[PDB]
This record gives sequence, C-alpha cells and structure tokens, in this order.
Amino acid sequence: AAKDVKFGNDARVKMLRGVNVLADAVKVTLGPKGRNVVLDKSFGAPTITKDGVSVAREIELEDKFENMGAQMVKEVASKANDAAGDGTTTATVLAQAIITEGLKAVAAGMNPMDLKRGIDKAVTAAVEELKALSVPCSDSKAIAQVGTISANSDETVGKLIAEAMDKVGKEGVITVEDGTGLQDELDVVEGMQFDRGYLSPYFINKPETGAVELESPFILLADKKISNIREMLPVLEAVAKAGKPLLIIAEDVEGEALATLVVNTMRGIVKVAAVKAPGFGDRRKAMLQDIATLTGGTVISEEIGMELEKATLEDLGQAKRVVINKDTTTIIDGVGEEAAIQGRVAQIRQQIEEATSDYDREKLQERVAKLAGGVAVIKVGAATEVEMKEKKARVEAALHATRAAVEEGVVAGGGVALIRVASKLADLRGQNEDQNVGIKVALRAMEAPLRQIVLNCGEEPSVVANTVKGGDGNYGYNAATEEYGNMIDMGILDPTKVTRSALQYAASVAGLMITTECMVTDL
Amino acid sequence: AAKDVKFGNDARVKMLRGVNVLADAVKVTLGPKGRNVVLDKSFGAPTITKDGVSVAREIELEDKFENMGAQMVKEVASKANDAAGDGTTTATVLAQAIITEGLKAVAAGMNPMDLKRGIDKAVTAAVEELKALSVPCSDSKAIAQVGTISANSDETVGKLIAEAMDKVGKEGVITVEDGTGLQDELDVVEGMQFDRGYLSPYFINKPETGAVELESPFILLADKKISNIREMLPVLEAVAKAGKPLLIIAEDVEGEALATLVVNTMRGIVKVAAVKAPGFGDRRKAMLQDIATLTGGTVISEEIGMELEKATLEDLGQAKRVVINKDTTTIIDGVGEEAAIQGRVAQIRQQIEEATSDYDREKLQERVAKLAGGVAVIKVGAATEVEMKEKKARVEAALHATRAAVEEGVVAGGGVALIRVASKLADLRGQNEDQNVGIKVALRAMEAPLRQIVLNCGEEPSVVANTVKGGDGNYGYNAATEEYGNMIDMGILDPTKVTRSALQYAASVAGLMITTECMVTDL
Amino acid sequence: AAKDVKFGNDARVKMLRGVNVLADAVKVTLGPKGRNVVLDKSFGAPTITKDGVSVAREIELEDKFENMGAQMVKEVASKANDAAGDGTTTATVLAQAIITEGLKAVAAGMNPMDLKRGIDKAVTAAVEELKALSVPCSDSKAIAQVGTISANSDETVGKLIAEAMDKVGKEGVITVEDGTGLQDELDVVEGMQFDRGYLSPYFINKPETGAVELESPFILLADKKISNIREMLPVLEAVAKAGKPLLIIAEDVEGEALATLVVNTMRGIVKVAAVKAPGFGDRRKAMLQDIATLTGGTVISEEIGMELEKATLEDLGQAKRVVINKDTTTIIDGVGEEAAIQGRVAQIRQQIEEATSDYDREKLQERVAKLAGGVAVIKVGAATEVEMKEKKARVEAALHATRAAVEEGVVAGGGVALIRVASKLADLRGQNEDQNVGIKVALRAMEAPLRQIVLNCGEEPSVVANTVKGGDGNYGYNAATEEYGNMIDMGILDPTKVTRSALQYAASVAGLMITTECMVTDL
Ligand SMILES: Nc1ncnc2c1ncn2[C@@H]1O[C@H](COP(=O)(O)OP(=O)(O)OP(=O)(O)O)[C@@H](O)[C@H]1O
Ligand SMILES: Nc1ncnc2c1ncn2[C@@H]1O[C@H](COP(=O)(O)OP(=O)(O)OP(=O)(O)O)[C@@H](O)[C@H]1O
Ligand SMILES: Nc1ncnc2c1ncn2[C@@H]1O[C@H](COP(=O)(O)OP(=O)(O)OP(=O)(O)O)[C@@H](O)[C@H]1O
Ligand SMILES: [Mg+2]
Ligand SMILES: [Mg+2]
Ligand SMILES: [Mg+2]
Repeated sequence: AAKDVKFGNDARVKMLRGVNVLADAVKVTLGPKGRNVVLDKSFGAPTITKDGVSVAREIELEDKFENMGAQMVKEVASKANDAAGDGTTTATVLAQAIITEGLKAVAAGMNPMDLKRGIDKAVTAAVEELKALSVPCSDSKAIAQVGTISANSDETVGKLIAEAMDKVGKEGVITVEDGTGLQDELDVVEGMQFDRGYLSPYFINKPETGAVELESPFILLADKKISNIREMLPVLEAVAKAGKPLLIIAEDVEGEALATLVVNTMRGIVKVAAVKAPGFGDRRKAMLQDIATLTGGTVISEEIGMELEKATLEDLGQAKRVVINKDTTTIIDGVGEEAAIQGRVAQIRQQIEEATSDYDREKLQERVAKLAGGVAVIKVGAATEVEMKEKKARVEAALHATRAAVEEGVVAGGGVALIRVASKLADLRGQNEDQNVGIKVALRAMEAPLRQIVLNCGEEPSVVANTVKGGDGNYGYNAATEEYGNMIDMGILDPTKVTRSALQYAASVAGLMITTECMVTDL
Repeated sequence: AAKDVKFGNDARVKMLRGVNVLADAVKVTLGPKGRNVVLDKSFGAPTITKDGVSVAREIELEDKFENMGAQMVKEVASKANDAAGDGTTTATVLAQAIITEGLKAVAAGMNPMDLKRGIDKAVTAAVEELKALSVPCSDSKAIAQVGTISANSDETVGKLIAEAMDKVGKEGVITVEDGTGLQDELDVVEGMQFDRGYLSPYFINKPETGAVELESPFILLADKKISNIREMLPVLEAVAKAGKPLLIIAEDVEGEALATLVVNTMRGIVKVAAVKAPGFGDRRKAMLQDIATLTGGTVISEEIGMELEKATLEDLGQAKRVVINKDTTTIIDGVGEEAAIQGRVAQIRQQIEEATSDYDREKLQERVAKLAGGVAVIKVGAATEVEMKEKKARVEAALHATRAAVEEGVVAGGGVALIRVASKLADLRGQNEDQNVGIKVALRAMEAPLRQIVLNCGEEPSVVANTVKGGDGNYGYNAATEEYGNMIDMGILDPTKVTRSALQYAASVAGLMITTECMVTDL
Repeated sequence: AAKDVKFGNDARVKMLRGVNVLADAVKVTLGPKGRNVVLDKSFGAPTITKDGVSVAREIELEDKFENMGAQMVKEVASKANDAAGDGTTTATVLAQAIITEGLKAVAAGMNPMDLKRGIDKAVTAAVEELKALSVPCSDSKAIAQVGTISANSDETVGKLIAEAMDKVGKEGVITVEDGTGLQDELDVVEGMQFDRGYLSPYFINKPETGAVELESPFILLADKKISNIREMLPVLEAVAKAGKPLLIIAEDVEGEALATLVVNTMRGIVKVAAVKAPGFGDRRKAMLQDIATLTGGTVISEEIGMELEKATLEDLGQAKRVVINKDTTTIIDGVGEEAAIQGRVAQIRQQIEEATSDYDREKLQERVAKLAGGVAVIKVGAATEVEMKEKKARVEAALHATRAAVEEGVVAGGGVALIRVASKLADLRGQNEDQNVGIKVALRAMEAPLRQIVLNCGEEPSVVANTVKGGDGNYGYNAATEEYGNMIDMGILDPTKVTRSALQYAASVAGLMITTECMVTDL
C-alpha cells in the first residue's frame, strides 16, 4: 505494498529539508578551517578523514521523504566523483544552491520546466566559457600544487603525483599502491607500456576498474605468434606454479594460443592474460622484441621469424607487476637488464641513422618511448593501516584531477573560476521571465563554492565575494593565508575537468528534483 | 474469509472518493503547465517522468473500498494504453467526469441502467461523428508534430518517428532500441520484410510482445525447401556457436527442416526461428532469392531448383538484427551487398520490361518494395540509463499514435475534437428522461479534457471552453502559446485512434461502476 | 541501516565523557596506593589483578557515542601494550590529559588541525629530548629494580628477569613458562640459539606470536644437507611416534628435505620444523656440529662431508624444548652431554690458537657464544592457576620492558622524565597561536603521570609536582616511601622505550579524536 501519495507542496519541502541536512553536513567539511569528518565504525576507533564523500556515505534520514531528497542529491557527489575523482563537496554545495533557489521559485508560482531550461542554458554557456578561460598545466611544482589543492591540503601527495608525471609524463603509466612502508613514496620502475587490451574480458582480475593485475608474473614473449600448445607447454607449467601469473605477449593475441590461455586459466591452472605485440604488421615484431629485451628473456623474434617454440624458459621474462587495462598492457619493472634494454636502444638509434625516411623514424621513436617511457608508482604512506588506506584515496583522486589538469589545463581555484564565469553571463537571457529566473538561479549558485570556503574560514562571505567580483582575472581570495592575490601565482588551481563536472552534475540532479508534481512511497 | 457487506449509498461514495484521488493525481500531470511526476524508488533518486501512467501505477489507497474504486478506473488508462499507447491521462479525466456526474444522477434517484444506456448511445454516435471529422496524415513535419503532441512536448521524438516513417513508410518496419548513445537517433538499415510469421509459436523470445528477436543472427536461405538435415548440418553448427541465432528462410517453413529447428533450439543448441519464402508458388522462389541477395549469401534458388544442400556456408547470410512477429519476418541490415541488392533490382526491373502482363508487373513491384522498403530504427536518447529508458517509452508511444494517425487520420488536438463532436450531438435523445440525462452526462464529460488542459495552464476553463465552443471547425486554444487559432494549422493533432479509445474505455469502465447495488469485501 | 547524524559540539562532549569514564577507571589503578582491579567472571570468584589493561578490557558504555570515545582511547593502551608491553595506564592518563585540554581549546574556537600540529611538534621534540636524557642499564640489581617498577611492585619478577638476563644476556633467549610449581622460578638450561627462522611459514604452532614451539622434540642434525628421503626415513618415523616433534637442522634448510617435512607435517604424521645450519659456507658446517654436540647425537659433519644418511638414530638429539621464531632457532636444554659440549669448546679453543687470523678468531667466538650463550627460563609462580596465569603476564611485561631498557637505557621513573622533558621545551613554538596552544596542551599533559601517581598516594599533586619541577635532573618523588630524592639512586627507573611509546600513542589517538566535524552512527 500500500502506498502513501501526496501531492503538491508537501513533496518539495520534504526534499529540500533532506538535501539541506546532507549538504550542510558535507559543506563544512569543505574549507580548510574545518578539518576532517568522523565516520563511526562498528568496532574500534572512528575513521577520521576529510572527505566530503566520507560524510555523504553516512547520511540517511528517518523521514522517508527527506531521506529521498538526501539520497537524490547524494547522486551528485557520486557521479562527480566517478567522473573526475574530486570536487564532490563543491558539486554538493552547487546543487544545494540551485535546488534551494529553484524550489523557492517554484513555490512562488514559476514554471518548473522553464526554470530547468534556464538553468540548463546557463550551465551550457558557462561550460563553454569555462573552456575559454582554462589554461594548461606546467612543470612538477605546478602539478604538485594542483594535486595538493585537489587533495585538500595534502601538499605531499601533490608533490608525489607531480614528480611521477614528470618521470613518465602521461604516457608512462602512473599507478598507486599501498605504501611499502609509512611514507609517501614515488619511484619509476621500468614500465614498458604498449597498446593492447586483454582478450577475453574474462581475464579481469581483482581491480573492479576493468583491469588485471598480476604480481611478479612470468612473461612469455611469443615473438612469432604462438603456433602450438607445444610451444606454450614449458612456460604454461612454469606459470602453473602458484602465485606466478602468466602474461602472454605473442605476435598477436592468438586464436590457438589465446584459446588455450582462456581454457587453462578457466580451470584454475596457470592464471593468464594475453595481449598482442604492439602495432601491426612489421613494427609489431620489432615491438614484441622491445618487450623481450625489457622482460629479459629475449625471444627469437617474429622479425627473425623464430617462433614461440624458439621461445623457451630463457624467453620467459618477469616483472614485479603488470597491468592490462583500458590504457594498454603495462609491464612495471622487468627482468630484462638495463644492459639489454639500453643496448636495444642503441640499435634502434642507428636504425634512425640508416632509415631513409621519416616513417621509419616515427615508428622507431614510438618504440623507444614505449620501452623507455617507464612507469611511476605512487605508494600512499602507511602506519597505520587506516591512515594508509585514507592517504591512498587522496593520492588517487589528486592524481586523477592533476591528470585532467595536464590535458586541457586548470583554472583559478578557491571558487573564483565559477565567479568569473558567472559575471561574464550577466546578460544571458532565455525565452521568457521564468527561464530568466532559472538563469539567475544558476549564476547565483556559482558563487556558493567561494562563499562556503570563506565561511569555513570564519570570514564574511559577502565581503570577500564582493571584493573578488570587484577585481578580475585570476584575482581571488587565498583562504589559507587570508590574503587576496593572483590565484595562479599563489598556486591555487583546479583542473577544469573537476570544476566542469561539479557544475554539470549539480545542475543535472537539481533540474530533476525541481519538478515534482506528486510523490509516491510505501506506507 | 469473513466478509463485510454493504449496501446502498455507502459503496458509491467510497468508489467516487477512490477515483477522485487517482484522477486528481493523474490529471495535473496533463497540461504542459504542470510538468513531470515523480515516482519514488526504493534505492537512489526518484524517477521523473511526465507519465500519467507513471503516476497511476503508484496509486493505492488505504480504505479498502476507495482503493477498489481507484483500481477500477486505473483499468481505463491501462486498456487505452494497450490499445493506442497514448491518451491514458485523457481517458482518465473523461472517466472521472462521467463517473462523477453519473453517480450524482444515481444518488438523485435516476435509473443506473438507463444512465448507462444513455452514456453508451452518446459514445456510439460520438465515435461515428469522430470518424466523420477525422482527417488523414501528411508528410514528415505533420508526422513529427503529431508525434510530439502524442509524446507530450517531446518534439525531438516527434521528428524522429516522422522521418522514420518517411523512409520506410508504414511498410518498412519501424523499430525502437535503446540508443547506442545519448541522442535521438533515426537510421534506415536494410530491412527486408516479408510476410510470414514463425513456424512454431515456441520460437518467441524475450520480447513479450509475441515476437522473436535475434541479434546478428545467421540467415540460412534454403531456397529450395529444405529436404535434409544433411543440408542444415553445416549452417546449424555455424549457428551452434553462441550468440549467433539462426534464421531459416526456406521455400516454405518445412516439416523436415522446421521439425529439426524446433528440436534443436529445444535443447539449447542453436536457437533458431523459421519462416517461409514469401508468397506461394512461383513468386515464393523469386522472393526467397531477394532475401538471399539482401543477406548476402545468395543461395542457388528454388527457382533454379537448387536445394538447401546447394545452399552452403556462403549461402548463409547475416544481419545486425531480425524480428519475426505479427507483421512479418523483418531483416534489419544485411550481409548482402548493395552491389548484389541493386543488381537484383536491375534484373527484376527488366523483368517488368519483358513481362507481358500486369500480373507479372504487380508481383515484381511487390518484391522490390519488400527488398527496398527497408527498415527505420529509432534509438531513444541515452545518458543516463534512467532518462534513456524513459525517452524510449515516449518514442514508442508517439510512434504508435502517429502510426494510427497515418492510417485513418488525426483530429484537432487540445481537446477540441471531442468538444466539436459533443456540440453536434446536442439533439441526441434516448428512450426516456434518465437515458437523456446519461447522454448529457457523456456530452458534458467530453469537455473535460480541454478544460483540464486549460486549468493546468493557469487559465480559466469556462472562459476558454466557452470561446472554443463559440467558433467551429478546427478553431481551438493553443495551450503552449495561450493563443486561439486553427489547431491543424498550428500542428496540434491527435490520432483519431487515441481519442476514440480514450473515450470508449472511459465510458466502458464508467458504465460498470455506475451500478453497484451491494458491495462485498474481506473484513 | 538508518543512521543518526550529528554535528557540531554534541559529538565532542560525548567523546570526552566516554574517555573520562575509561581513563578514570584505569588511572586509579595506577599508583601504589590504589591496589588491584577486579574483573568479574561469569563463574567462580572475580579476577584480581592490578592491570590497568584488565580494567580497560571491561569498559563498554551504554550511550553509543560515549562508548565510541571509550573504545577509541582504549586503542592507546592496546598499541602501547603491543609495542612495549608496559605503560598502558601511563599512556591512558597522557591521552586523557591531551584530549581534555585539546577539546576545550576546540570548544574555545581554536583550529583543530593547528592544535594537532602543535601537539605533534611537541611530541616530536619531546621524544628527541627523551633520547638525549635516557641512560643505559646496568647489572642484575638495576635490571631487577626496573623490572619490578615495570611490573608494578612485583620485586620478585624483577629479580628473576634481571638474573635471567645476567645468565644469557640479551643473546641467550629468555623465555617464560607457567611455573612448574608455585614459585618464581628461574633457571638456565642449555639454550643453543642460532639465527634461522623456520623454512616454511606454515610451521607456526600454538604460539600466536609467529613462533613454534616443540616440547621434548627430536633433533635431526643433518650435517650434510639432506640429500634423500632415505636419510630422513629413520628419524621421521622416530618422530612419527606422537608427542615428539621433530626439528630438522640440516646444512641448509633443504628443498628436498624441507619439501618432505612440509608434506609430512601437512598430513599430521610427524610434526616438524626445519632450519639451516647456521651461517653460510664453511662456518655453517662447523656450527651445524655445535648443535649436534649440544643435542647429543653428534652427526658426522658436513665439514667432514658425511651426510644425513651418515646421520642416524644416534645422530638424533633431544631437548626439553625448542623455539623457532623471529630471533632464531633456540634449543633449550639438550641431550648433548656437557662432556661433549665442553669438549667441543676445548677443540674450538685450540682452533683460536692455531688460527692465523682474526677472521677465524671471530668466527670461532661466534660459535662458542651461540653454544654456550645458553637460555634462561622464567617460570611464573603458581598455585592457584589464576594467580599463576596473572604473575606470568607481569613477568612477561616486566621482561619486555627491561629488555628495552638494557638496549638503549632507562630514564627516571615516577613520571619525572616527562616532567624534565616538558620543562626543557618551555620555549618551543609553532607557526601560530593555535599551534602554540597545542604545544602547551602537550607539555601540560606530560605532568599528568606524576600527578596521578601522587594523587593515588593520597598526597597533593600540585605541591609534589611543584617541588619536583623545582629541582632538576633525576630529582623526583618516591611514592613508595613518600620521600624526595634521586630517582636513579632509589632504583625507580622506566625503560625509555615504554615512556616514549606511551607518549606517542597517547598523542596519536588524541590528535585523531580532536577533529570531529560530524558524527554518524546507527539509529
Ligand atoms: N588555499 C586555498 N584557498 C582557497 N580555496 C582553496 C584553497 N585550497 C583549496 N581550495 C579550494 O577548495 C576546493 C577543493 O577542496 P576539496 O577537495 O576539499 O573540495 P572537494 O573536492 O569538493 O571535497 P572532496 O575532495 O571531499 O570531494 C577547490 O575549489 C580548491 O581550489
Ligand atoms: N500545444 C498544445 N495545446 C493544447 N493541447 C495540447 C498541446 N500539446 C498537446 N496537447 C494535448 O495534450 C494531450 C496529450 O498529452 P499527454 O500525452 O500528456 O496526454 P495523455 O496521452 O493523456 O497522458 P499520457 O501520455 O501520460 O497517457 C492531447 O489531447 C494533445 O492534443
Ligand atoms: N616507588 C615509585 N615511586 C614513584 N613512581 C613509581 C614507583 N614505582 C613505580 N612507579 C611508576 O609507576 C609507573 C609504572 O606502573 P604501572 O606498570 O602500574 O603503570 P602502567 O605500566 O602504566 O600500568 P600497566 O602496567 O597496567 O600498563 C612508572 O612510571 C613507574 O616509574
Ligand atoms: Mg576534493
Ligand atoms: Mg500521451
Ligand atoms: Mg605497567
């Protein structure tokens, strides 16, 4: 079953109360003045983390309708999180701001659909304007700063990510592991990364992220593509011994060879993942060799024409870790000696001398980049296990945000980017008055992030907001030092990606909420 | 179990209260001014859809008798929905209007049976009069408009359906799929559609609609009719490999061949559907070939006399999708090359030159139409999964209504058609006064839809109603612009089919409700 | 599920109340004036032990939030206990002191993060300063005193530990067993200890401490490394007879031999642990022989080149007890005669005469130390089983603390060390006022231990504190005699390790607690 059915105003006030409890609990957290949130545990000491996200996860309300409103806006943070891995609190205060004024306009008699249309138009133009302002990333200091800011005042994690990207760039892979010990640790181990993915998706390992991950696995470099089981038999058994995954790098991922791997790892003997030698055609064989040289068992190549059968137990290689993902196959560390690797480099280096053309030159540079690009490993600091798991989360998000920042650039942080955008949209209008109110609702909500940051400092939101709007460009308020200045020069940046995402998800959920004619729930 | 038994007036007031709660919740929704309904979910954010239907599904009342009244009238929307796929809200306000005045007349002492007879007579004549007024559909713009109107202000879905029907007409099949991505998408893939249905009803797949649906299935064109298992063995095994359905298009659906398909797909090996080559006799073989040319493996024909055995692995064909239904067998996309297809066209095109007669000419044109008629695919827009599933529903209904409109035409929308009909019946009378009151009850209820649309706009129902009744023809009120004008010229049309259905189901359930001498329910 | 969510001050007062109940219950206990705590049992008489730890284990509160605060600070004692095995009560009063003033500062409006930073800085410098003051241990009387003090006024246990360490030093192993009878017991049985650990981490026995323990096991000294099963067959069967564990001491722990032991003890026949002959290379064989001479079956050596097969049933040796751990393999008691042992000593003693060099001299001395170093066994006094199990705990902790004291020295007890450290940090400052308050909070809490000890005596904390701070160095208050004096001269010492640990864990948990923006718990 029997349902309770309402109609009219009574659903709106319920929703609003529910989003307010959630947003108010979450938004404090934001702003350096407030610090941490505690999250209760059934056993032992509570968790202390400054996660807006950590706070949101705990919010559930008694009133069924208020709880619905809270769970709905909670979707904002989660989507912003999944998409950018940062800015969930910012997204939550933007949503509350849009929902609050939007529902007030509805109560005033304004058309919900028009309000939503206006909000949408403002967000569409705001995003374009955000792209126009955003400017790209810089060297490791800037990367560290952005990372720190995106991790909420962990400058350590910020530096780590910046250094890791300085080593491998985007190209290498960057990974995060629990720390070997209680320090933030950043080290480049020989990542060779080449562009497959796995085959049968059924190779997916623990990483729910749609990847696979092997630790100290063995690496069969079938250089030729694998003809026979026979050729595999020796390596498959070496991998049969437990804890040693096997990674098959044959000329392409086979039928024959692949089919066997799928069946064997299907029966629990020798878990195993397969990927092609990189590229196509000729370069494929040359690349399959670069992997051999890196993982130490240098297989007599496909280029040579020698087979997997040629490939042997010597052929098998090994690395502390290998991941095969959306990106690639990435081998982290490698048996292959630097001697062999650096020697291989010298070879290809002459190839470029000999090579008549640019094409051969391009193809060679592609190989050196893959084989030398390497990989950067971020170990979250540790001791105790709780703090270690927490810092790991921050490093993960900070990395994600910084990566985005590097691609298309970051914008002034401290909520000033959205304020500059809002001021540029002062003349934006819609098809009618109600749509115009919706536009204004959105532009007003764009000041909320800066205002909450200031409020958390113990300062006056309107005064600081008024002063920032007074200047222009990167002029903003540094909440850490409580001084005005050039946000970029002070190193307070936000990846354009997280700002954009926070705004779009906030407007999206807000738009939905806005129109509720009738509500139905269990009695 | 022990029952509670009432009698007399007390059942009527209960029913009326129950239909009022349901109808009032539903009818707001209707009218552009009101927007969406929210439907609560046990997990996550509520659903926002503007579905009268969505609202009705949630309505259940505490008082057992009131709940009975609500569940009864709820049958109106569901039947109108099943029959026309649109107009459920319109049907619900017509029912409430008829039930309300009808029960009042009963309370006044009027004979229930006569009241029902009068209502029935008015509806019978009204439907005839509705047919007299209705006028047929037009080109893609009109189709888009009607579709939009039938989808409640989704002009996008309206355009899609209109374009899809412009491509294949009625003849081709039109289908709807979840969008590949988050856009309304409309594309014609080579539908060849021929008239069967499936040899065994036990071939129905998941589509509860009594159709079976295969994705990228293999197509055996047994041109000759299939003699042997032997001939099937090769194709059956190719289909044995999983995910590839098999579609058997042999000269007719067999015994021999059919029986095998029924047994094999019965054991989970090679799921499989069979249909005849189209038509009978000679044309059958020629048509079975058109399918071959379309699905790419051109089987040596029955016309030739070559067999299924002649037919091979080359013979097997393939298409992204095939549906076998009430309509036909429809192959969407096809392996068969345009080269082959267009060449086949040229052949038959000369056949028409050579052909002595009209008969041969007709038969040939039938084949080109089937092979060229093609098929239109409507992809509801996507991102996120919720909105995507919703828009898909709207496109489905809009399509259904527009299809009906194209067949026998549409009538002025905005509730004006029923108002014109009602005015034409002002002199209608029955066998007695009570029957006359029933007639008047029905004619009065016919104004309800226009009045509710206006009420939802925030305007005055009586004033607008009075003004529309004042003019005539397609003169009506445009609720979107709040201007009077020619409904047809403004593109506000309703398929005559949904209007007729809404009225008949409303009168039908209303008639039933009207007479309740005694009521029995569980204690 | 549903959660209750609070925010603001209300979490802090709850936490504080919870830590106060726990700390107040625990801190009495500390100080000689108060004696014991009773712990209720479901059956029989209550347990009487003076364990702060015993009291903490029983603390659970009704109010869910207060209980959380109690369980959180309870983590302080447990970690200090795991790390130093003493000073849990001291750690608890330091935590209460830091938490109390820290939360007061927060309520006053001070920045939690800065408060925590200040506390952390003070603790970091305090620990450095603690190292500067600490001074190393001395002969058995001093060891006894420190042990007694660390065991809370069991001078008996103190003497035992001191004597045990005087026998074997650190080098020998010291162990604790339930008393054979109701006395503090203390005896050196021939421990020969060398550094392995176990070949397989699946040899771990009852001892949860990550060790193995065998009673009267048989000792196979495979001097040569074990080639064959054949060689093992005789000894494996002798060990097959039950209750006699087998310890394999072959040239190294094998593959061949090791693999067999893992499989056999895996099937419940002959439980068995394997360890290498000590060292590498040549010295390995010589050392493997020292074990033979000690466990009585002197195996024809690896040095000789004779094999396990050479080794026989005579070869097998036996000892009341053997433990294989983090430290080593340690054989306690031995079949091997003193005749053989002392004779072996004479041999190696001449080796030193002959030996040309220092290297050979060093290697030989290493062997005599291992073979003669011996082992000290501490039997907690007994009758009745309850008291016996209790005294055993005290001896274990006292031993642990005294061992730490011997390594890097002890500091003045009675809480004076922390008071001296605090006075040396009077000018320590941070980045801002809030950080300065945090520093002061920590320095103030450092007086808490001495103040509680005095309070438990029935004296005035402020007066005694004031007087101790008045003097300097090891000047302190002897709570047993209620006289001031030189803490070291009076034998009141604390291992620097327990003092350091108590302070760090107290500050660590206190720091966490301090910042709670919001709290979430089950309804
Ligand atoms: N010194 C500073 N002055 C002003 N604003 C700052 C400063 N440091 C960081 N910020 C801003 O705070 C926001 C990022 O903090 P945080 O990561 O806590 O927010 P969030 O990402 O929304 O919350 P969460 O990380 O839990 O999702 C950004 O807009 C950032 O620019
Ligand atoms: N611009 C307009 N002016 C007047 N009436 C309009 C306008 N647009 C649509 N309508 C009318 O609204 C009705 C269709 O809307 P809707 O689909 O919401 O009603 P419904 O089909 O009864 O509800 P549901 O689709 O949930 O069953 C039609 O009678 C249509 O002509
Ligand atoms: N004669 C004494 N005068 C002053 N203080 C003393 C005296 N004897 C012991 N103490 C002090 O009491 C403390 C050790 O006692 P105790 O072991 O009870 O404390 P605890 O280790 O914190 O509690 P628990 O052992 O249950 O963890 C030390 O700081 C020690 O120096
Ligand atoms: Mg963040
Ligand atoms: Mg409709
Ligand atoms: Mg103690």
